[PDB]
Amino acid sequence: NINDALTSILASKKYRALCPDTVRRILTEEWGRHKSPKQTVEAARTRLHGICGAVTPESLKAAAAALSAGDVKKALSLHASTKERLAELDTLYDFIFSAETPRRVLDIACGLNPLALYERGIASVWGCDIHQGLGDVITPFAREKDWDFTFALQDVLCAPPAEAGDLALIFKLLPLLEREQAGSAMALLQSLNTPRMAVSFPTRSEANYAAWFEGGLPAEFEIEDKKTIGTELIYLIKKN
Ligand SMILES: Nc1nc2c(ncn2[C@@H]2O[C@H](COP(=O)(O)O)[C@@H](O)[C@H]2O)c(=O)[nH]1
Repeated sequence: NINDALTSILASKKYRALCPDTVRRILTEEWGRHKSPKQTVEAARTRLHGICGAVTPESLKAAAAALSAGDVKKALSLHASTKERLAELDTLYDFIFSAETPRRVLDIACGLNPLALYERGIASVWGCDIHQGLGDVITPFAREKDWDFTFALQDVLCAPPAEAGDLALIFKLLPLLEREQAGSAMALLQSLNTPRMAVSFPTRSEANYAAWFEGGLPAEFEIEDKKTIGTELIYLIKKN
């Protein structure tokens, strides 16, 4: 059964820090599409390889160390997604916070980004992602600096965020969400308990993300702003 497999896969050194829901979700899908030789586990296993960062413990240790030495920048350099948004990082948050600076932010599929949020003087942050290694790095930090930050090992496709806040960050995620389960991308924005959200898509290869996002955004949402910064096309929207 699935629970047996989830248990085996989570035993591996390569996947032990993975959100159990994700492994299960993927196990379940690789089953109905196969009925398998049993080794659905293989399809799932190689599906989980690039389901997360493609994030090695090696980079993780390197981060929590870089971090413990005060070098936040480098810590961020050790995470792929954050590393490329690094150069135009400040321009990016000025764009986002320009109109209203949030007290509580909900960083969806946060990654190491929360660190960048600390250095922005954001008071409260709730971040979720599918790899425990991430929280392992940011929590001791937040603790060591009495910064109100909470990490949830959670897959937004099994359960949406139950938290509330002023802003929600959905950076380069909608595409991966939509590809895993049609219509789930917008469904995520609909269930986010925030009046504002910062969404983004990669500029490089919904061939045209702008045309898709703009074309499929629910009428309850409005686009207050749009701009490209570095490798991201950003959209500031408001939920009503
Ligand atoms: N919470 C959540 N995170 C996900 C899900 N699928 C992928 N991710 C995470 O989302 C991120 C992809 O965004 P990025 O790091 O490029 O900005 C990765 O950190 C990855 O592990 C999901 O279904 N739920």
